[PDB]
Amino acid sequence: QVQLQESGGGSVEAGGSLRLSCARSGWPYSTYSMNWFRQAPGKEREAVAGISSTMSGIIFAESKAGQFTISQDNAKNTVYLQMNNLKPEDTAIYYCAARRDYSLSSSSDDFDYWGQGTQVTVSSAAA
Repeated sequence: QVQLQESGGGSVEAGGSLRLSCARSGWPYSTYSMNWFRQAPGKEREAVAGISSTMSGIIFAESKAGQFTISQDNAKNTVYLQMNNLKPEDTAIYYCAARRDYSLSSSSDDFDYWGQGTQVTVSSAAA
C-alpha cells in the first residue's frame, strides 16, 4: 500500500517560514513525480511545486523568487516544501501527491496518490 504522510504545517505569522514534509512509503515503481498542491478557501485546488525522480524541483505558482522551494531526500523517500515570507493568501490546505510518470505536471487529474492534507494558516499583520 502506498502512503504519503504529511507533516510540518500549522499556524504562522505573516512573514514567517514553514517547511512541509511528505514521506512516501510503499511505492511500487522505479520512477515518480511528487507535487505539492494547495486549496485556499473558496478556491480550486492548484499546483504549487513539482519534482521527480529525474528532474529538479520547479515552482508552478506565481509567487516571488524564494517564496517556495521544493527539494527531496532520496534516502528518506521524502519531499519538502520550504515556504518563506508567507502571506495571508498562502493560507490553504496543502496536499502531497504522487504519480509514476516522471515528467512535471500541474494537473491534479494526473496524480493517483494523495496525502491527507495539511492546514497552513498565515495570520495577518496589524493595520
